[PDB]
Amino acid sequence: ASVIKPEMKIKLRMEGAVNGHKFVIEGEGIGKPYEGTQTLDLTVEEGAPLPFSYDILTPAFNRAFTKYPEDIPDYFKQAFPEGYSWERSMTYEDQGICIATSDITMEGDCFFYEIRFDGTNFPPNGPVMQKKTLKLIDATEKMYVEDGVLKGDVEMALLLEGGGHYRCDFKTTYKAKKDVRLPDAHEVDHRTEILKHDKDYNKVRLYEHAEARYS
Repeated sequence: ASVIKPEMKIKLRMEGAVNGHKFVIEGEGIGKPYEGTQTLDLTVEEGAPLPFSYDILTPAFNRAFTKYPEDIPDYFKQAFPEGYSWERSMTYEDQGICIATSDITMEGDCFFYEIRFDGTNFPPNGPVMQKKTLKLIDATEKMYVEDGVLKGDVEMALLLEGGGHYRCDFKTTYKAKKDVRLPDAHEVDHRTEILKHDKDYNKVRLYEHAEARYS
């Protein structure tokens, strides 16, 4: 949508709690919506230092930053300037669970996210609470229309120290704030990388590259 410029700024605030630990993280960044790329600088403002793996947070920190082919309707870019929200359930293989939501709006050349993140039931000696995850493994999200909105299903894994995979299934519901042309079922490939961080991850620079396709 012509309101989506080739370069868009980002500002965000996340409030949440994981296994009883409350925290607030804010972020500023910039990305290229039509290239599917974005970089965020994230700062823990309350609850530092986080006692849990930062990798459970990174997909919560905007599918407007997805390269969409012209023959797949772009649910996310169509939704602006009004915007959209998303709601996400995440279930980890050791029964840790998370619920995250985001309300995404836009003013001028900047997106604004209001993010909520809640997680619980992580085993206190498991890889999340012991910060034993290395990264998110590249994953594919299956997008499909249901109940008049776009949904995405993901079976992905975090890489653990020692090479094990730590599996998480999540399901996201994406809700445009106005009617848009709904796409047929498709896929979004994600690559997610923490580019840099300070010692306690109070400061994190986070990158994503995402592209939509069929098959």
